[PDB]
Amino acid sequence: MPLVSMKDMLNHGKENGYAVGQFNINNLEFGQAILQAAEEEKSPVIIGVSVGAANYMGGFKLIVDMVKSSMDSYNVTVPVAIHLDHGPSLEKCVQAIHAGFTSVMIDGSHLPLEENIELTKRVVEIAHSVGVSVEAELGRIGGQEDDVVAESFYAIPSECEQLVRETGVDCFAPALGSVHGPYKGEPKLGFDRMEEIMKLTGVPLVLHGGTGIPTKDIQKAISLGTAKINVNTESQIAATKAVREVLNNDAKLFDPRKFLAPAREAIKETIKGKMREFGSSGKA
Amino acid sequence: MPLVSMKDMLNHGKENGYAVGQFNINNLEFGQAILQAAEEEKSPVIIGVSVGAANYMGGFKLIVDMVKSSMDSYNVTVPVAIHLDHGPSLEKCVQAIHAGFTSVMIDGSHLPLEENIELTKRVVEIAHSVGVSVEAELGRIGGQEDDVVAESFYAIPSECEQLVRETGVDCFAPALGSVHGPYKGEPKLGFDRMEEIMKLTGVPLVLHGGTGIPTKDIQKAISLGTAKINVNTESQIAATKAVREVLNNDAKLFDPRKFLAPAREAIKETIKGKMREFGSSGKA
Repeated sequence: MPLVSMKDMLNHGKENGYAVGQFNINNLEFGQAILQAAEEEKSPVIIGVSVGAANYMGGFKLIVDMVKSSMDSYNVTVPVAIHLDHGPSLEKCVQAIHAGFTSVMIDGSHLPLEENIELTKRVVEIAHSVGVSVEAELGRIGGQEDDVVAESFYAIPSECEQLVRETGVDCFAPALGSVHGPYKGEPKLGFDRMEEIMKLTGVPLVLHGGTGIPTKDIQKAISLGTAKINVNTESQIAATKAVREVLNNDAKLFDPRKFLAPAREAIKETIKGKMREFGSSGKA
Repeated sequence: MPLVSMKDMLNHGKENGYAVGQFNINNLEFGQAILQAAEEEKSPVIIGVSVGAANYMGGFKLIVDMVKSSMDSYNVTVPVAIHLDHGPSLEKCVQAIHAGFTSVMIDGSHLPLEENIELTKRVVEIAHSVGVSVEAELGRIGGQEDDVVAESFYAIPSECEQLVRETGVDCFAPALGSVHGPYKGEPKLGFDRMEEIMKLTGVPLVLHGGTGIPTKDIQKAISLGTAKINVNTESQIAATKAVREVLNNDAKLFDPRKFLAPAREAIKETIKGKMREFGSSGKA
């Protein structure tokens, strides 16, 4: 019943026209919500961890132990991967792998293409010694404060062809108009480039900034080889709304469990919704 | 640093005129705050766990795993016990011990003396097979519901003498006016009876209902052999006020960690104050 890499689940997704969601563990409470969503939807799932979330929770190894303890406690039978989101360095990837992560994203996208390929290739060499999956990136994900995405931040498909051939990465994140947080207007996704990058790379693609992409775009991204979609802030927002609401309705409430339990129910419903939109439901 | 039973820490307390606090882990990140409070105060500490809290967090084994993982990642050097609070049955004591609990309270105080004695003796037999410490009770702790504490609820000292002698428990909780949650007014602790119970039993005594027990009352309980004092609702009340405040002062906050972080800080400061008040600061 144990943890798995993203390799088999993203290939099964690419083969059958669906996407696995990655949902980031914000804090320890979230972890349980993500697993019971996946268990209830008979969905594979990817638990994303940021370096910042890891610092908040007490490290990579505590998060692995707690996901493994939770899978045991809730009888989780669906495929679960633990993935380092936007890993900044070889050192952090090694540390995440040593802690028991099953997957890493080495984000070399801020580097020159050759430096990115070198760094990525070194992480792959490590990861593939021990059954770990690797994600890499080209181009740049919109920041919340950036307004519309500069055309210069879009991945160039011929660079994507080279990076994936030269590194051996299992899956690839081309930045094609994605943003972190609320889309300012319509999402401007480069579907023609996505199709090219799909065709040139032959690996499962990854869509960052899945919060606010409508079923039309999601369904289009999946048709063009997207097998992994990252949804983070939608869950954070559903959690905090649920807390604000129970505090505002009941001034006497003093047991944190009475505001954490509604938070958990909201996170779980958000995630089940996405597992249903992505077509991961019933695939486990 | 391994977990330890309550045996040595409560003896050191009794012998030097201080008490060890029990702080109940309400949810997974209360645990962090309790261990950080202990480490910073160089204090022993007891992490209390209810059956209700274990049900919320995913069971006894997951809680023990998480406490050990946290101890490991925050380099905890102080003595830490994990104690089953008001254990309702031999079955729950066994399930807690099997999961790695170092201490149980078997609460037979609603049964006839002779049944409480027999139940307690059976749990001691099990617990003392594997270096687990045991707490028992006579008389009954009130609730904010019934206000004034009936005299029929106070432990009878000759019954305390018989139960402790017949069972071999390590420590003992006499209900002597304690209440869970807030006091109607001033607490009516039976200190003459407490002193008698200390002399006739010769084991460290436990004070339940420590939330909102004035300082003089606490200091007097320690002087008459209370070496363990349970504080729960104070910490719940401090976490929830920090959460209300931060959400009230920022309408656009959406990242749960931004409300969790000051909750953790309010808990830790609450628990540090208790550790100075009981005198366990500096004792580790």
